[PDB]
Amino acid sequence: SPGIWQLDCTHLEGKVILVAVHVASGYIEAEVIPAETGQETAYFLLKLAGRWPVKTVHTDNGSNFTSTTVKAACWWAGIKQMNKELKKIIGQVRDQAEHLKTAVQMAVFIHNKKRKYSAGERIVDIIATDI
Amino acid sequence: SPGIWQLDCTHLEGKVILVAVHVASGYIEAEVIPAETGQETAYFLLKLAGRWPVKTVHTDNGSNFTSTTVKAACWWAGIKQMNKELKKIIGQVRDQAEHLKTAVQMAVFIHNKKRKYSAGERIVDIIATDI
Ligand SMILES: Cc1ccc(C2CC2)c(-c2ccc3c(c2)CCCO3)c1[C@H](OC(C)(C)C)C(=O)O
Ligand SMILES: Cc1ccc(C2CC2)c(-c2ccc3c(c2)CCCO3)c1[C@H](OC(C)(C)C)C(=O)O
Ligand SMILES: [Mg+2]
Ligand SMILES: [Mg+2]
Repeated sequence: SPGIWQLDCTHLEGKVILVAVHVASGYIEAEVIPAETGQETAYFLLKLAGRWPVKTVHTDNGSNFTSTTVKAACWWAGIKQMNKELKKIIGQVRDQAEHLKTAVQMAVFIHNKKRKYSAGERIVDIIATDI
Repeated sequence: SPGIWQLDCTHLEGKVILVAVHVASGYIEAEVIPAETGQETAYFLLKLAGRWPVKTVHTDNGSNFTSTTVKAACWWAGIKQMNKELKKIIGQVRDQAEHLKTAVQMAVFIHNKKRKYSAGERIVDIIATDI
């Protein structure tokens, strides 16, 4: 279903990478955050929900979503309730950039543009077809 | 044309808001940054280019794009070279959030979802039709 996203954090070089996957397409958005806090998750959810029609979010660590701030973001935005493949690409490009966050965005770019159509093409088509 | 984006910064409460507009659709993405630096622009461009097929970027301040770092981001990602309407929405929601960045993302959400189809629906349809 086109409104379903998966959200998890993974750890690399002492930092935290927030990873959202549009399950139907494999399309990813990621951000490096200082550490795993409800406030960072909430803010990320608000950002994500303004870009895509986010209906439901799943996670592999349900305690991620217990904070008052996360609950508020989901309430306002109308939301109801690959780490290895992305880490692979990050490793392939890591030497080309100083900052981990730079390498993360290169890896998201490479993943979303890779033809199996690409994840970036699939999400756009899935969402348009739903309209 | 579906690959064209506009990128500018605007100022509010002593902070800097980076605003990207998909010109064909009116769809917006925004981020609050500390101040206007080439590095922040470069990083934003890398993020944007992994989400959408960004072909060309325009700006109203051409000196925005002179830094070595911006040029590198455009090179790697294959890129070649409303402030009032968004400030209006930010003012309408500003009291509901502590942080300006939170109010900015609420305003992006409201803008992209507003039916004139919405900007969010238009960009997804324009991009899918181009495929
Ligand atoms: C810190 C820094 C300094 C200089 C550059 C470019 C040669 C000028 C880049 C950079 C700029 C763009 C770029 C890549 C690297 C690698 C390929 C993708 O595009 C970065 C970069 O940090 C940001 C925050 C992005 C400026 C990094 O972490 O090394
Ligand atoms: C700093 C802070 C504290 C508490 C909350 C929620 C009641 C718990 C929110 C919040 C959380 C979600 C939310 C809105 C506000 C307003 C409507 C949209 O959704 C924020 C918030 O900061 C972030 C970084 C987002 C946590 C802010 O700037 O006030
Ligand atoms: Mg997690
Ligand atoms: Mg500007």
